[PDB]
Parts: sequence; structure tokens; C-alpha cells
Amino acid sequence: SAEKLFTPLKVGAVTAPNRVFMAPLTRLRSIEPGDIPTPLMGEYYRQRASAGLIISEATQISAQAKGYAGAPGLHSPEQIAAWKKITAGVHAEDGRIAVQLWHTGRISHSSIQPGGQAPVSASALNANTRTSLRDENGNAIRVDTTTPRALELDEIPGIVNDFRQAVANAREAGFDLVELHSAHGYLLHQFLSPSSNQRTDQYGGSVENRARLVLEVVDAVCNEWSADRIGIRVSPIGTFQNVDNGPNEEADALYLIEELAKRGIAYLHMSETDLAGGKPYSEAFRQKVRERFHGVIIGAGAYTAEKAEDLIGKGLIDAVAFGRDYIANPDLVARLQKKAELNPQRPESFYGGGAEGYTDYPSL
Ligand SMILES: Cc1cc2nc3c(=O)[nH]c(=O)nc-3n(C[C@H](O)[C@H](O)[C@H](O)COP(=O)(O)O)c2cc1C
Repeated sequence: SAEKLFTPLKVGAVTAPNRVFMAPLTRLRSIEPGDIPTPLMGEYYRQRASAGLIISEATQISAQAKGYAGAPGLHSPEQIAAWKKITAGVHAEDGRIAVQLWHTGRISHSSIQPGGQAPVSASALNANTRTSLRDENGNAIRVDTTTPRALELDEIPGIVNDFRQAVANAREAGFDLVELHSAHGYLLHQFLSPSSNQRTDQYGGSVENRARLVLEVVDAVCNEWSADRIGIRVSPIGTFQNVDNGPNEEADALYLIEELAKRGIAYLHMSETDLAGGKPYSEAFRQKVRERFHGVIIGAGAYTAEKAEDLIGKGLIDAVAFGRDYIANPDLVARLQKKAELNPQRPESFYGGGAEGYTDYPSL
């Protein structure tokens, strides 16, 4: 039965019937060439339409944004047409779906970049990690990331415009909301972090400069559509894919959050930890965040229904986004409400492949 996890929540322009959200989850099952969403993906999302809100897998705002083979885009006519079918399917089941838009920046490989050139970033520093590509048989594989090229100052407006255009495409595609991916070490986060950003122009140095790009993007997308259609995901505390938030992470996080609140966007999505773990958020920090962002706050990262109820009851967050539990349980809402057991997870099929480990997790 719980208490408040199953009560409606107004999220910007839409109203969620419950606070159990589906976190954005990269599954790398899109069609190549074209990075096109598939009917299988449409079925996967439709099965999970009872979620208070479905946040889609990270989706490219442009071809340059691509960093993983199999990840979908929302920049081409064919992609837009495919996503329209997916959102329609979710809506046919009375659900709501937001598209998470990203630019992977340095977490990419030249072989999947337009023209086969080096990927771009805030500075020319290799991520020193791996990304996922596909072999000749279409199977997912890990490959060391390519050293990026630092974006030139005159190239920045183009990046902002790519986000703006992607949001315009999202609107036509039928998405209820958009979530800017400003977390986990991808492009926006590469600029926010002092460890990945060594620029000496107005986009590097101070936190004001480091947050400049993401805020210009927020302003651009709010103008393109509406602030109440814009959400943003950040992971400002801890280290993510070799991208740490710096020696003043808490302070820098609060600066950004305060700036975001000024735009009156639909929501602030906090990814609290890397899958590898991280220091838990202090109740004091949660309080500081709460008071600086007057909109919906979504908490995520190894959450349990119990933890969600606790923090929601304390008025520190408004909803919770579950990732892996949603991969394995299409009807997670019903299971949590009924206290039913959950299907076991099969990590080996999280990335790539087909229907197995994707649409074959049964509902009650
Ligand atoms: C297979 C998989 C793919 C993910 N891809 C993304 C993604 O596309 N975008 C994102 O912001 N986080 C991504 N995440 C992080 C999840 O949104 C979520 O924050 C994380 O799984 C922790 O929550 P959980 O314990 O409920 O799974 C991914 C995690 C997993 C397990």
C-alpha cells in the first residue's frame, strides 16, 4: 500500500499518476545505419507505460553527439518518424514519456563520428575509459575512447543550436517532456567539471564559466518549447566515469541548481551515485538542494521503495527514478504497490542484443 509513492504529482506541463519513474536506460538496440528506434523498442516502452513517467534511454541531439553504437538519435527525419510511433504506443496505454537528450562528448570513438574524426569536448583530454561499439555481427563490444578535440569558441553556438533543434524535434515526436543529460561525464558535464574542463575562455575556470554552456542550453530549449516541458539530469556529487566534480562539488552544485530554478523548469533529476557506488548524500545537502529548487526533484541511484517513501515523506524529493528494477519489471508500479516479488535481473543483456533480456521480463 505504501503512502505517497502512489499519489499524483504535477511535473511541469504533465501530471504523473504516481511517483515511481522509469530512469533513462541505454540499451543499445537501435538500428544501424541511421541510429533508428525500432518496433521492439516501442514494445519495451509500451510494457512500462504504467510508470508515473518514463524517461527514455539517452538519445543523440545530432550525429556528432553519438558515442555508443546502438544508441538512438532524434535529429533525422527517420528517427523522428520512429519515435512518433514509440510515444504513441506509450500514450495508447495512458502513459507519459520524456526523451533524454545527450551529446556524449569525449565518451565516444572516431569510428562512429561523422567523417570518422575525433569526437569533441571541452578540452583535448581522453576520458581514459571505454564505450560500447558493435562488431561485424552486430554484437556489443567495449573499445577505448578516442582522444577528443577541444571545441573552438565559435563552435559553441552550434552545440547550443543542436540541443535547441533536438527539443523542437522531441516536441513533434510526441514526447511529453525533455530531459537534458548533464550528468555522468558526457558533454555538458565535461564542461561543468574542473577535471575535464581546462579551458581559458569564458567556458572554463570559475563555476560560473563551467556552468555557462549548460545554462545557455537550458535557456535555448525553454525558449524553443516551454520551461514546463524541460527537465535536467545532473550527477554533481562524486566521481562518474573518470569525471569528478572537483574540490568544491557541493558549493558548485548549489550554484547550478539555483541558476536552474530561475528558469522555472519542470524538474531537477539527481543521479546520486555511479553504479560503482559513492558517498551517500547528507541530509543537510538534500535540504540545501530542496530549498534552492522550487520544482519537482527526482532522486535516483540504488533506491528502494522504502528509501523513496522516506525521502518523499521528509519532503526532500518528489519522485524516484528506478533503473535496473524497471529493466526487469515492466509493471514495477503494480509490484511495489502490491509488495509483490520482483523478477531477477539479467545484466548480460542490459546492452545490445534483441528481445531476450529486453521484452521478455513478465508482468504479473
Ligand atoms: C543498463 C543501464 C543503462 C544506463 N544508461 C543511462 C542513460 O542512458 N542515461 C542516464 O542518465 N543514466 C543511465 N543509467 C543510469 C540509470 O538511469 C540509473 O541512474 C542507475 O541505474 C541507478 O539506479 P538503479 O539502482 O535504480 O538501477 C544506466 C544504467 C544502466 C543499469
